[PDB]
Amino acid sequence: SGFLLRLAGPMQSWGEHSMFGERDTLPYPSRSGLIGMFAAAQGVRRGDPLDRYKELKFTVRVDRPGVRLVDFHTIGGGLPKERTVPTAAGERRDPKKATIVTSRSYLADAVFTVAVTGPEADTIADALAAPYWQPYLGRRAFVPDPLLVLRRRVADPVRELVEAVPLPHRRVEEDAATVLVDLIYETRTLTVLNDVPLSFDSKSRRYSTRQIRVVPTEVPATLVAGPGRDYQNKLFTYVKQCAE
RNA sequence: AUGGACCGCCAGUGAUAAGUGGAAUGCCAUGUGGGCUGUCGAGCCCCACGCACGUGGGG
Repeated sequence: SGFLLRLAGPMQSWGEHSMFGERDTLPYPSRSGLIGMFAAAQGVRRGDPLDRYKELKFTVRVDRPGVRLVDFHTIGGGLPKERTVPTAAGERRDPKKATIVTSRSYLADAVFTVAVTGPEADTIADALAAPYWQPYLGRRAFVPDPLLVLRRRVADPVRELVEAVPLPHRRVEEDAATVLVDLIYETRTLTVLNDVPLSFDSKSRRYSTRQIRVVPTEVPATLVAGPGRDYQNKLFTYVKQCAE
């Protein structure tokens, strides 16, 4: 069981440890984010129990790391002296000091191939194919890849990440095989981070620590696509035999 | 419905005033394009007259 989401598109930003103006993202997706996306695809309002999404497994193969960019983001500026974002007491600020400036970072031009393995994976897949809310990647303004769900049904999808999945073009030496690609499994762990989601309600966001271990694996060089227009093509023909 | 949902960095601006590329210069000295030559029967149809050899009219 399981399916292979294809995390790609113009921009991605999985945030963490940022409860102020300055927002930051991780160099790889976080289960809280994509579990929020499945939850958004199944129609569970914030505050509902998320126990159903427990018992899931997410190994993610990073195709390209992508470069980090900072997004400057001012909110409430230029508006007249009687329209901004109120204060808790209700007394607005002076228009010269009214707007609030947040500089939210984001990860750009990267593509990940996650491998979901869970008991509810089939309904999750069928929910992503038709959701009850626009599914996004990190934040609402980021639009996901069209091929959000690369392969809908595969037994042992991890083996599919280790072999027979298209990769974007990169420098490959002559008649060289064994090109390394990093994938994260969850001793010899890399880091601990607040990912497991316990509650999404806006009144009390509650998360917990989760282990992460990045293993650099080797893949045969027969997956690297060509210079341009070849990668998207090869992945289309790859998603073509999904019916078969 | 994802440390996310809502969300503008942004309202003003001459790059400006001045300027010869200029004075000098044979592309030249040499060449057959040549031998050879008479311009003297399948066509598609109609009609008319016919000595069944043909003759003329309209397409």
